[PDB]
Amino acid sequence: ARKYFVAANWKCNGTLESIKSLTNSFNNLDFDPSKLDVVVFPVSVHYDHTRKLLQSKFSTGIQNVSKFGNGSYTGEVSAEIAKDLNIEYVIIGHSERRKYFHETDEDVREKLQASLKNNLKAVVCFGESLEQREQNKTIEVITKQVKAFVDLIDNFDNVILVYEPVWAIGTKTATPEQAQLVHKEIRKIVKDTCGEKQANQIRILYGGSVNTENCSSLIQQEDIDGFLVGNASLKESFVDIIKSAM
Amino acid sequence: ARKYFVAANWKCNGTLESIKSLTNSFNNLDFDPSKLDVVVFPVSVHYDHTRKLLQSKFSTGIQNVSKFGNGSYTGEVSAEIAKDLNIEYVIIGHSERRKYFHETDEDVREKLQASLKNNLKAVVCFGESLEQREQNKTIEVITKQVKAFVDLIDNFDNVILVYEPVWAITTATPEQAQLVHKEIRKIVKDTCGEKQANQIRILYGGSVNTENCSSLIQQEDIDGFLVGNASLKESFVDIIKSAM
Repeated sequence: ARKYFVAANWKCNGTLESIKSLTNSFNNLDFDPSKLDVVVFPVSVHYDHTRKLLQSKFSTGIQNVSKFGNGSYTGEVSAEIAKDLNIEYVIIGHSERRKYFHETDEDVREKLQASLKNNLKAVVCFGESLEQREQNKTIEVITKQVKAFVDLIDNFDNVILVYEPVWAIGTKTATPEQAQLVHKEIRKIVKDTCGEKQANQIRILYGGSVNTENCSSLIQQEDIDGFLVGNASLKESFVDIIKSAM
Repeated sequence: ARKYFVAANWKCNGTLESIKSLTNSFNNLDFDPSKLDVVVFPVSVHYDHTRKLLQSKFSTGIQNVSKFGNGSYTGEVSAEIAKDLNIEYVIIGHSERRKYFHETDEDVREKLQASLKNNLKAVVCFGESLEQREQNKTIEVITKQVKAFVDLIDNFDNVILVYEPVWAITTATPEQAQLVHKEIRKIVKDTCGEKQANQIRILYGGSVNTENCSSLIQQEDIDGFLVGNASLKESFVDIIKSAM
């Protein structure tokens, strides 16, 4: 049914040289992009270098997008600009942006609306805190977070959800069964808010700590459709993680 | 004599095509980079395109930089990364970032620090609100904003100040701007020394266009500008000329 989706969030890391080396390793993997989505999210200033280096079987995107259009928004990258550059994907709502940059559910909603308007595909992150989990609020928190934006989705292939177990960020970690349980609940939320067919198509990624050791166990879960990978994505062995989804 | 510095803040504007024509027009202007600094600040994803297209007489920079180093800061660009790419300049503390993204004085201080640590050159922005101006607090506010970071400056060619009359963003007269600029230079002198204060460029960051640019730059203490909408136009070259 669902096409699996493996994403590398490089976060704020890299040099021109490190990228050349890593993309080179990545290019050695022969996968079929018609069957699997594999997306790399470099730093904005690294995007051109990275895109040029990566073979086109690899999709590419950026780690954040403006909630505003073009105009007087110094330091921001608009969805129109991304579209002009053929930047395919954007990450929205990463826990780090919510933490450091005070991004809200409202910002996430705006960014999503902007991205969709400009025919961008969106990878939208959410998840609950340790305290929220301790107080048994996980479902309540996620439901609010999803409902913040979910009504905007028209094409359920073009928005991809990520569950971040923010409570884990260390410490840690969710068992694969524990993630699966959350992913199943997220899909129910989509089903009841959007519709069953829609909930059945949408990809839901695990956004916790993923590595060569746990990826197979994670992808095997019924409602886990892929991953947004952090530190492990900075390593040549990331290809092994992609392989788990092949 | 201070070397004049004219900057294009493209803000969140451009396409590959528009930049291609705009840079070509700019390239037609014959100027000597040893006599003035002309810096272009494209959107981040436009940096390589712009840098390639612009001839070397033009300097380039980015519109913001992280206060954090490399690491788990999704969506940020580190000073280290900018250094690796030989991105020469960064803008810090622009009023838009203060307004929309809640950037503080402390943020500005940390951003400057990261930049200097990484041998980037910094164009640092500040200025008072309408309420602050109406309340006759302009000096108190400016002194506070400047003293937030000014002590960090280790080379007075490499950090450039910009006064943004945010109050007027809905202008300042050139005479009004000149008085603020002089006041800024006096704060720098008070904190950094006289020779240092004489050396540092202080730019006007209010609305600049081909009409008003000469009137501003000819003021004793206004050393150039950080230019907005006008910098998106082929006639931006006429603004540069006011500094030539």
